[PDB]
Amino acid sequence: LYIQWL
Amino acid sequence: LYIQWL
Repeated sequence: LYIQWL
Repeated sequence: LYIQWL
């Protein structure tokens, strides 16, 4: 699982 | 920007 809010 | 990989 990978989540990124950049 | 938003990246999501379940």
